Amino acid sequence: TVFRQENVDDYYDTGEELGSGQFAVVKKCREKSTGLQYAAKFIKKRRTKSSRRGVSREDIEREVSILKEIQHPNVITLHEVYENKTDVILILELVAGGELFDFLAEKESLTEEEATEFLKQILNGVYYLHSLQIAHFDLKPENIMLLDRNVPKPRIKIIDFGLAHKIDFGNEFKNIFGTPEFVAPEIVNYEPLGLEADMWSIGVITYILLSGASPFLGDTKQETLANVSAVNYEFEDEYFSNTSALAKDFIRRLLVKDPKKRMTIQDSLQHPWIKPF
Ligand SMILES: Nc1ncnc2c1ncn2[C@@H]1O[C@H](COP(=O)(O)OP(=O)(O)NP(=O)(O)O)[C@@H](O)[C@H]1O
Ligand SMILES: [Mg+2]
Repeated sequence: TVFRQENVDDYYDTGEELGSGQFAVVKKCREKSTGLQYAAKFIKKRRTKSSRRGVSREDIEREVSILKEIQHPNVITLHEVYENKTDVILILELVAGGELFDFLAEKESLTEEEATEFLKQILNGVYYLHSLQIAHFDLKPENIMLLDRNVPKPRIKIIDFGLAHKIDFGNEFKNIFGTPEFVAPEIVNYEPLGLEADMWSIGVITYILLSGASPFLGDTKQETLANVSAVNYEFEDEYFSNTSALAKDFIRRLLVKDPKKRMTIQDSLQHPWIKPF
C-alpha cells in the first residue's frame, strides 16, 4: 500500500519530542486544518533489500494495517500515514500523560486497588485486540500511556504496535522477539506463538505493579531469558508480605510455561481478583 507523499510539514507543525526508538522517533504535532494535536511517529525505511538498518516495508505495512483496524478507548488510533524516501510517518492519537514506566518510576509501588484500576483498562484493551485475533507481543510499562497522570485514577491506552501480528491460524511461527523481561517462554524458545504470549506479559506487568520488582530480571539478557524459560521467579516476602493471596493467584495463573494452561484474556477478566541478543 502506498501512502500520502506530500510533505507532512505542509499540513502539520511538529514540536516536542515525545519518544524514541531504535528505528523511530515520535514527535508532538498539530494539524493545520483542525488545530488538533497528534503523535507523529517517523519510521526509518530500509535503503536496500539486505539491510539491518531501518524497517522493512512488510513490517511497516503490518503495523499500519493493524493500526487502521482498531478503535477502542484503551488503544491508540491512527489518524493518517505519510511517507517519503527515508521514512513513513504515522500520525497517531496523542497520549500526553506519559509512559506507565515513568509513572511507576516516580511512585515506586501501588496499592492493589490502584494496580487493578490500571490492570482492568489494560485487560479491556487486550480483550478488544484478542477479539480481533491481534497479538501485541510487546506489552510492557513502556508501551502503556496515560492520558493524564495528575488524576487519582489515570486512564490508559496501549501503544507501539511495531510487533503486533494477526493470529488467524491459532499460531504464528516467525521468530518474533521483544524485550527479555516481558517475553513468554515460547518466545524465548522460538516455539509457535499466539495470543497467549500477551497474557504472560500481563503477569509480569502485574507483578511489577504490585511490588516495583521484576520477576525474571537477571544481570544480563541471557540470564533473564534463562529465568523466563525455567519460569524462575518467586513472590519475595519483603515485597509481597502485605499482598493478598488472591492477587498472587492471578499472577500465578498467567506465569505458566505451557501456553495452553495459561489464563486467557476472558479468564483473567472473570478472575475473582478482577471481576467486580
Ligand atoms: N501515540 C503516542 N503518544 C505519545 N507518545 C507516544 C505515542 N506513541 C509512541 N510514543 C512515545 O514514543 C516512544 C516510542 O514509540 P514506539 O511506537 O514504541 O516506537 P518503537 O517501536 O520503539 N520504534 P523502533 O525502535 O524504531 O521500532 C514510546 O515508548 C512513547 O514514549
Ligand atoms: Mg516502543
